[PDB]
Amino acid sequence: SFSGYLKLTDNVYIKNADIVEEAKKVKPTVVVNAANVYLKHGGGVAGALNKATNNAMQVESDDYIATNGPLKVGGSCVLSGHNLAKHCLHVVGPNVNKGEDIQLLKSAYENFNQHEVLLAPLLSAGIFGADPIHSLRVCVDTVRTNVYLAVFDKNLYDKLVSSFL
Repeated sequence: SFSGYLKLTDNVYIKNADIVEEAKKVKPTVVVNAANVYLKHGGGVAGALNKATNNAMQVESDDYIATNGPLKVGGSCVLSGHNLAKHCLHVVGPNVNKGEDIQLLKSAYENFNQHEVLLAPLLSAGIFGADPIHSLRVCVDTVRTNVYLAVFDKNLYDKLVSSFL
């Protein structure tokens, strides 16, 4: 079970943690991946989660794309959690570095409402280029299910907690 989280709201929790290490410890029902529409898990959270699965996530993802085509920005799919979780919910937040509409971040977080409890990163943060303070705000204002946020960077975690309205 989840430990060491700071409660932000009734249903949103946050911890300064490596989401791969959190997933290996907790073995949650759902771990969220910060996916792109192609499910190409090259870097950021996706690269790290995929490497922890010994590339099994990428092999499964390539088969999913071959069958279904790319996801939509703001969309998601449920695939195996491999050795990390029961399921991985691959969610595509807008990538500001690709000029994608930041308004799609709320649609991306709405996918979390289909799961009672999730371990997740802040969508569109990191290499996706959005402001993580804004991502946390959209998360708290959109997700109604229990979301345990893992923030890798200690300095960012401190800034997120200290600026939380």
